[PDB]
Amino acid sequence: GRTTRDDLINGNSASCADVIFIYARGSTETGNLGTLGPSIASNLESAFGKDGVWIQGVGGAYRATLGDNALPRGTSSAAIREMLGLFQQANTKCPDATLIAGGYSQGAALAAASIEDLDSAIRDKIAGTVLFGYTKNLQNRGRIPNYPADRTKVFCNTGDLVCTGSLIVAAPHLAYGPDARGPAPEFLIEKVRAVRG
Repeated sequence: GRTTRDDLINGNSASCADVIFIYARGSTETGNLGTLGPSIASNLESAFGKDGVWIQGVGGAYRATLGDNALPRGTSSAAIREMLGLFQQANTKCPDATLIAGGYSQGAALAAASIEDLDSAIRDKIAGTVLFGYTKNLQNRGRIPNYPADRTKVFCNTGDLVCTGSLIVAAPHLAYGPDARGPAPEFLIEKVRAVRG
């Protein structure tokens, strides 16, 4: 439900959760989780328990500006610094936690760029990443640079024009709710369990 979550920033250091989820919303979306993030979060909480997972939206300098989709990596340098900084804070504050990540639309571009640029030692702790309406899907050949295919799950609907090289929004781009409630959190949980047991 809640469209702003700062569980990593707020969370008591000596009480770190075993799993930390960092999620970037789409352009012009509310809070730091937007439309899809809270659905993924509630499903992660069902699986791990409320105290078993920390939900952290990408807020701060990530303004989710529509025009920033036109920048080279589909988001701004300031946004990338913000999301990089949250991965870094997760790994610093909670070194034993398994990380998971996601993003929608610009937030998918942001997740991909941040993961590309992240220290490999920290990137290895990201067990899985889900991307919805990935604006750099065609350009990046369905991948996140420097990150394995088996840890990536891309949800790109037929007729979602952002997945085939443009920035036009059509109805399929607004139809990721079912994925966010089901297959996306399921994938993330499977990836976490494959590493933690």
